[PDB]
Amino acid sequence: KDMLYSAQDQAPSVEVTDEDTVKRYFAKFEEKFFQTCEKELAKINTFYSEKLAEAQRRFATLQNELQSSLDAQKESHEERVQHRNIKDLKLAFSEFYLSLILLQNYQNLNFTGFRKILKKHDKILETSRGADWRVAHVEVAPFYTCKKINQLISETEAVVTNELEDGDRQKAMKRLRVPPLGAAQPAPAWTTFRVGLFCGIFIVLNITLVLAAVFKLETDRSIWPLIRIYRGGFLLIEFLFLLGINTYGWRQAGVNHVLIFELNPRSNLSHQHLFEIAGFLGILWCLSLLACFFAPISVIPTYVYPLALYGFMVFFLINPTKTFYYKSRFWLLKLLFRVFTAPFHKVGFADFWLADQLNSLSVILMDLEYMICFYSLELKWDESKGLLPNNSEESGICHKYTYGVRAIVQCIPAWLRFIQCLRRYRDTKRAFPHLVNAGKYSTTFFMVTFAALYSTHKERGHSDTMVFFYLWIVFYIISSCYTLIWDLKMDWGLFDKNAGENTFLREEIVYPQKAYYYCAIIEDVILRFAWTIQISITSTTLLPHSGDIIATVFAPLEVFRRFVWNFFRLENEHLNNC
Amino acid sequence: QYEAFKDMLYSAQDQAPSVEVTDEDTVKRYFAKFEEKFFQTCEKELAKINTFYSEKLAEAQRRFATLQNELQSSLDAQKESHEERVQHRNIKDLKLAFSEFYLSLILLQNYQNLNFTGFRKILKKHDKILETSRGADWRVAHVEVAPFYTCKKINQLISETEAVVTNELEDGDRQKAMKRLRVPPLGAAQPAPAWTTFRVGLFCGIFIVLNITLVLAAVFKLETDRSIWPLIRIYRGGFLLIEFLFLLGINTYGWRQAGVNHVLIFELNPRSNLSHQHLFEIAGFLGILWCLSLLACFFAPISVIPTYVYPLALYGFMVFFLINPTKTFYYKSRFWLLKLLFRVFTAPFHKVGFADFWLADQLNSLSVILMDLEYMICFYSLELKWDESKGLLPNNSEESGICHKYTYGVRAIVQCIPAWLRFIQCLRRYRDTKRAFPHLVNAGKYSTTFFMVTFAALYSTHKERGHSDTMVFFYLWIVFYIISSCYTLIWDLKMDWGLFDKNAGENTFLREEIVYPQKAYYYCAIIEDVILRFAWTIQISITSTTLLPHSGDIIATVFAPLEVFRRFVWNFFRLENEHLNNC
Repeated sequence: KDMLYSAQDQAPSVEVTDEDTVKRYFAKFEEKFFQTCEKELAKINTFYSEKLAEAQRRFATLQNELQSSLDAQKESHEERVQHRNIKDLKLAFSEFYLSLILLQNYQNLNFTGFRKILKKHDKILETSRGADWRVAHVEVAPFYTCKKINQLISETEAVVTNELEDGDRQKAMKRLRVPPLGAAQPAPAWTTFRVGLFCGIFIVLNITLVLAAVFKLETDRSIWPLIRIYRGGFLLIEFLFLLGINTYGWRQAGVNHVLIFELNPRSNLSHQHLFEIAGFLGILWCLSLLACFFAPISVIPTYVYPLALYGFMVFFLINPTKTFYYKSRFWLLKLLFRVFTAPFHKVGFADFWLADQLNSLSVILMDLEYMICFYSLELKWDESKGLLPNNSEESGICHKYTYGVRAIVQCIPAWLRFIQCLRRYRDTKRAFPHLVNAGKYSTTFFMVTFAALYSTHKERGHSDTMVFFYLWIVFYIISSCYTLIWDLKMDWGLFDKNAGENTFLREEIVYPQKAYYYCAIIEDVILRFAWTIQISITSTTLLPHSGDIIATVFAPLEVFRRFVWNFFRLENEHLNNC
Repeated sequence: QYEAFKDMLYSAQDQAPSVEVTDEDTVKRYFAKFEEKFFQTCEKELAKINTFYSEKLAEAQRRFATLQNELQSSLDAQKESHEERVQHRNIKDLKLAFSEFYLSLILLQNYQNLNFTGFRKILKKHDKILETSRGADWRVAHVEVAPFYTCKKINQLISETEAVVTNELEDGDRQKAMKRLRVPPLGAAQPAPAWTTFRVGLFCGIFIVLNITLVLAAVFKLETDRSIWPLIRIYRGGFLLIEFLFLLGINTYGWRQAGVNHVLIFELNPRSNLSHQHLFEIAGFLGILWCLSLLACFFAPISVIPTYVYPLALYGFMVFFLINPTKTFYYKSRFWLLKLLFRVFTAPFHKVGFADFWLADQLNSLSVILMDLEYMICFYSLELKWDESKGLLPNNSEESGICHKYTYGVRAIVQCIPAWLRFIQCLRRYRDTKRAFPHLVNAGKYSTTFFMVTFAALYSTHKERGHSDTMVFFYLWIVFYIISSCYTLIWDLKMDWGLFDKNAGENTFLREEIVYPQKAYYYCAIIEDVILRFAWTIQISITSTTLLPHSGDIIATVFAPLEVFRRFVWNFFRLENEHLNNC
């Protein structure tokens, strides 16, 4: 290690003084190596002596206890008491044996490391004194060679088994099977192989798809409904990948999230499996999309391909068997059932988190509405007309705002969150947080309803159309600026008035670099105000087909904002509470 | 004894009726019979246990005596850098033997303990059933006093031998002794980091998608106007090459499955080897490079450098990767392969090792690559005019056949390079050993290929001229085919795999001892070898059933990924037999 790199890179000057200086330097290096080896040997000997003394004391105590138990036996409440005493003595003996074995293993590992270091130094520096000294003194240590302690412990355990357990040798051996200790939690290699395979298939399919789209696909076709349908799956796969990154970060951070999540000591999930399912969903989505554009199979109508996709994903969750990781799917199903009712059931952090994530996941809620509209009152199912090359407003009455069919679905997550907030107020009997969150979420109601009001009144040309707009924009900030002040003060718990050596941040954190925290703050600030671009473009000339294109670009970003929000929210409550 | 006790208990339960079902006299007679049977079973179990313990003690004593004799021989050899390598091999073999003896002793002790525990449990169950107290006395008299469990001197002797080996030989190197005498060694990979397997999966997926998109593009997008066939001629070898690597990967997996020592026979560093996933990912890398090159040649998107850049660029990247002087991309293995090639081609000078002739045989079934290289050299150098675009030339021109005929006969010499090198190597081996029983016959077998190719070319060059007496030459050619083929089969069977041995025994059509789990593998491998080695014969069948001109050329390509298949299977048991003897 150090000898190969540092000593070789030292490169002392060949001609710096008389040869006496070079000889003295070589002698000093040899003496320093010898002194370091002697210090290591002395430390190893002291540790071995301490471990031997502790083991001897523990063995004496255990032998006294075993002799007393054997004398009492040789000479029912008494029988139960004796059994409990024997079990406790066996547990204490096992613990002492484990401690002594750990000490001996540590001493042996230290000796082996010292020998390896001495050998490496001798080989790199081309010296033979250190290796000879290690072989003569360190290598011949009787403490490591002496294994009679293990034999004595085995004899004591066998005597206890014979006198007390009456010949139960197999049970004693199984209970006291301790020698090559060591364990870990490595992920299966097959899982890694599968995730890499799916990642590669996804990458190659994505590039070939985009190449075909830019070259082979032509403009005159109608694309808007197609992307309108597929953005749902795109957001789903992005969200799955993003949660996988979340859970990997949490695991690497060492936050004991499992305790607050009261989950089974398996977490029911591992980031590799989330990456796997994300890759699988991406493969299905891309294959379906490419099939839709190409339509290779004869003259099959293209308005049937996406359906299976949607079916498939629900088909992945509604499998009644005990395959496809039957422990997480049932968990998510039962939690989602608990959420969508709300007042009837009690309050849980998982329900809160799921509602919070579904709040941002707006598009994946009215995308189904668009799908059902298009396939209900805009399709040609009875006949066989599967191209739809033209566009109009009447055919597409639902991609607009018009009725509340959009406002209600938009506010469904908002209504949920409002209701759990009120339930938390009722069962908690706490005023400030619930009462401020009620308005913090009802401002979304006000915003969306005022926007719908403008949308429906503009079609007629009423004067007050130019009045409500004034409210809408300000009704924007009353939401946005408010949400932000909720996000740092309590959600992330920043901007502490009792700031310390750190500026605008809590005095204690878990992540290494505070500049990451500052960048997270600035990116949250930038991302939350994304709707300004909408009015900026709709305060000038109206580009054709500019409506939904604004939604498309913001769609990944809205979910992307959720990423930074999870990390701090989980840790802020964790660190503040304890 | 546990199975007999369980069967006796089940029989007693079946013969046991309800309390009021049977009379008292019948119950008493059945109980007396059961007690006598239990006594007889206990006595027989004690006798069998004593016999088994005596046999185990005798086997342990024999193993200890063999280990002591081996240690004495090693000490005598040491008392009285090739010598260093021999000493290292002897030390490794002695360490392996000592570890095997210690593991066998531990397994015998564990088996004796398990047998005693099972006998005690059976006695307790019998006592519970029949309500008798003699079971405890029998267990005390037999289970506790078992000689195999009581004899722990094997462990002490093994420890003393290990300490003596560490002191006298290793000069106090206790770490090496502990590593060599450790219970676990081979088996669990050791698991590589997930990045390696992730790269393997990424590359294999990219390969599969490029393959499928390439075949779809070829079947659909291609326009049938140009003879694509010459193109295959300049790619086939690369294909074979990449396929070759893939197979060897699985090969090493087999080596890690049966547990046979293969790193030692290669004198490679025991602490550093090339795990299969690295070979797999190199295979994926070269395969995806080949696929993209083929696709680019197939579509030709950029019309400035039409066709000349693709194969040359592929092979240039190949050679640049192979001899990369940087300290990455598994540099150690690449320099090792370069040194091996240097040693094998410098055959008459340096000593012949295992890897030398292994890879000589490897290249023997790789000569298609050599033919491809000479053909592409001929095309690019002799008749091709560089100042051209694409190369869309109808085959109506008389200019063809310049590199298609044999002319000087260069095809035979490049074909027979492996034969000549193997001939020289085996003759040198004879010169080194002064024994000709297993060597000059190998020389003649390999020299048969000389007559093969020479007479094939002779009939080819005399076919167009007529000379109806050339049918004698045809008969000669086919009879050399027959003799070469049969000699190759008899060598591969009797010698290379040791099967068809006159000492067969109950293992019909096999040797006395095997390692690989199943025998069906051996049989199917035998039938596979015998079928595939006669591949050329199928070729002639086609010319006896078809009269289409230039038919044979297209036939060759399907035969190409077949000699790689025969060696892939042949390579497996080749190591197994060489495990026993030494070269």
